[PDB]
Amino acid sequence: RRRQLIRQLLERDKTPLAILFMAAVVGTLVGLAAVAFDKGVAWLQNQRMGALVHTADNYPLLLTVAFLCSAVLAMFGYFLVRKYAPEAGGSGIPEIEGALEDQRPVRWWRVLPVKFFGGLGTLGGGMVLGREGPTVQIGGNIGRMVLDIFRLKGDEARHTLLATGAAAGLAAAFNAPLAGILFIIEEMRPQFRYTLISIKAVFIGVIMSTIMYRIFNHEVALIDVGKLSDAPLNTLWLYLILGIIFGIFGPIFNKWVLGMQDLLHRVHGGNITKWVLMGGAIGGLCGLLGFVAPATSGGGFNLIPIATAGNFSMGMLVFIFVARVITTLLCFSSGAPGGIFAPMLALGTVLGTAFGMVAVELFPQYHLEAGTFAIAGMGALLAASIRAPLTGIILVLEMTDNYQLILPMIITGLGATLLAQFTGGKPLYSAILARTLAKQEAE
Amino acid sequence: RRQLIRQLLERDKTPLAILFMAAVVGTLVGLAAVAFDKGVAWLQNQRMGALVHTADNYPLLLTVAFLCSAVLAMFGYFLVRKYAPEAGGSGIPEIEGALEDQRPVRWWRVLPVKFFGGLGTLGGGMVLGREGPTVQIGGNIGRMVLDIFRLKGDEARHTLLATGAAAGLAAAFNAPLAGILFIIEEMRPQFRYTLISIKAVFIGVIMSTIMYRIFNHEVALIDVGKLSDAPLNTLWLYLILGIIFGIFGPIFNKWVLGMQDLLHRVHGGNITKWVLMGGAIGGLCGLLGFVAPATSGGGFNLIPIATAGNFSMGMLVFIFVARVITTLLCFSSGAPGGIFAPMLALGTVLGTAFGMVAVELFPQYHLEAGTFAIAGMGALLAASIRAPLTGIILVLEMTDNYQLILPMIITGLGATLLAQFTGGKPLYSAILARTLAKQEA
Repeated sequence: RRRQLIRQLLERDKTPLAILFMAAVVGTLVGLAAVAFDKGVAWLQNQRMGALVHTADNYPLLLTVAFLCSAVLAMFGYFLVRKYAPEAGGSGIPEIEGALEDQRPVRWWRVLPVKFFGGLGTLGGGMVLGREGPTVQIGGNIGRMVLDIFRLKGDEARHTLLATGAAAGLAAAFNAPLAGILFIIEEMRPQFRYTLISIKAVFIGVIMSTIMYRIFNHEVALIDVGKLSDAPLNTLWLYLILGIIFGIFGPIFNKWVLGMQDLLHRVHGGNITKWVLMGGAIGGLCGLLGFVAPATSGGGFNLIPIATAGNFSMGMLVFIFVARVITTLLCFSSGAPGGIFAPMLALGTVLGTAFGMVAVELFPQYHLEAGTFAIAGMGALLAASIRAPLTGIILVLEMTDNYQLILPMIITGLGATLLAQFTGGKPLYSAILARTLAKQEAE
Repeated sequence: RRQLIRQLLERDKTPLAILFMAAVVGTLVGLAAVAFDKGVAWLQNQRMGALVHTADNYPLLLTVAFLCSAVLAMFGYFLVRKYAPEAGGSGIPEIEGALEDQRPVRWWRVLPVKFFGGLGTLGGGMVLGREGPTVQIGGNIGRMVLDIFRLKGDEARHTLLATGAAAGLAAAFNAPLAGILFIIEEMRPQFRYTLISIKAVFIGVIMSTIMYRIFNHEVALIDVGKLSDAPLNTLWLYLILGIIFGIFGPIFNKWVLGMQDLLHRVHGGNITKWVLMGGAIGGLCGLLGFVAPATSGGGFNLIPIATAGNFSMGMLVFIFVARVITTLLCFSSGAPGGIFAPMLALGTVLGTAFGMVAVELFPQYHLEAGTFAIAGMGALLAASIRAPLTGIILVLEMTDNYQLILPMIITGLGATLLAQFTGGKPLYSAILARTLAKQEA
């Protein structure tokens, strides 16, 4: 096979011009789509805010229209999914992951409006879910859409355009282009065999998508954390210890989301009415908690700078962590459309800060800043539960811009993945696609 | 399908034996990289002090400059030709071949040959990079412990050989991310499936970097400061720059390939004609490394100076031309040493050139030429080696100007696109092919 290789080597990186151009098209659309979605969620959270002021005196009445507004919006989200596109519930990343293995269908004519408006409700209602869930699955379907429209033929085009769509979706959700491309080549793409996903083309989509986001969302970062302090060599062992903590909690959190999928499935049994009602109950709880304790509900991007800056007490940190574990599980294991990335960044930050605080008092000779352990533990739950550390690290790096902490971020993130494996944990996205694939045969 | 459902549930369960050994490989590749780095620095230092010993007789001083680097070069070419011919040139294509199981990893030979052979060419101040030695060494270090502990399996052989190459790039630039990204974008078997545990490559890259940090902290290879931001209406200039790199990339690619040929006629394959030609080239660098140091050496020294715009346009053009010459002469001669570093310097200079023109044509954009230098810095890496995602993350890790990520990506991709469309080829893959085809003919 030496003679095949010599031929192959000389023919390396010559992606078909038709694929490159369409990748630029997919990226732009996924970009505009993600911006539109982001503008929609913001508007709804804003109306709900304005409604609570309309009745800002009668506290029991105000606690109600908080609930109902998010309850109604939640129900509308669960319903759009159950009735028109059941595959558009939950994260959406496992579904696009399956579509790359050619084992799941990309029904773009249905999921595009279902996910966009269904997620618009769950997110707009202030449930503990992330934007990447919608944007990635939408992005993947946008990729499939132009494939069918322009009738491009081949596995390369199908696999590529479906990949650049998912990548341009994650990148436009975080303003993180590198994390988007890195997600495709570490987690998304077919993991157990070869594939023809042109990386150069995945880039072009991610660029155009990011450029679209930059045109409509510039000047205001999702997470501003400032330039933190550096990390001395003799302080590194503290980050490994932190990673080991995430490493044994990761798999545990993984079981809970899986098990809570089951327990919540008994409440409705599969019935479209019991489910939608259960959704509004959960959704209504979040919009309520999003007024009496806003750190326990919502995406989580708001309490990240606050936690890093050490403006929370240890009592508040413990409270927020427990309360968010609950509302994260309740929201993601319910089947509502929405990703789990963003609330796992928040969970990781809080826990990291908690470790950072104890680290500060036990070791004043290290001159520690608890905000360094928050950034280190920020993409750690992504590492111990999702088991894609290289993506989670570059994601955090792209959002916090604290490169002088790259070693603690890596050391913690890897201690997470090591202990997640060694304690019998499984990739949450892959352990879901298997649960979905195996039930498609169980029945 | 039921196979997939089985595979999914068994995803990321890298054997603990492979993980532990990866930590060992990285540590060794780390220390080895550190020691190599300390060696090269020492020799460049001695030559410096010897020029002071005779800092009056200008003709005499121009000589002991030549000779010191000339002799050191000769010792380098000889160590390669006599004991490990595969340890000449970059060394990256060689490890790349090893991953395809199409080249042998003779670690018992290459380790001392490359370490000391590179110690001469680099220490002589030739236009070569540290990653050549460190990556190839790192791969063989990885192969070494595989053999020593007698680990069995393709996974172990493929992984340990990869973590070693990654941990060698990482310990050469203090760039852990670019190290891991290099394996999964360029190094690993590109046309079929493989069993390279990414988690294990990480562990090696960490421990290697940690070793580098223990002996080289507080002083960055490239300090450039925090540059200005890049407005949205300024992005088209970066695509234009990438287009320029995109057409020069393939051209430079032909020249390095062609100069390999022409320099092979001078010695014909003879070990003596070669080594003597080596000291001629190597002696030129140590000479040029005194009368115009910007035209010789790795290049990391003129990078901050160029970005800060402390060069004139006249000097910039000179430096670019004079470095195209001394880069080809050094890498196409077969001397041990990587071509990454001198391509970063080539990309920086061309970028600053484009930046300066941009500044005067567009005062309404309020431009800083140092932004185009950082954009163009990993552009030659993109248009010639054709690994843009690694080149971008490499520059990012070394310059720490993340607020320029869009220009860096737009330029880097405008390089790879035009490199393809103008019939260019991956220089590292266009070499492994040249080497594999002379093997079956």
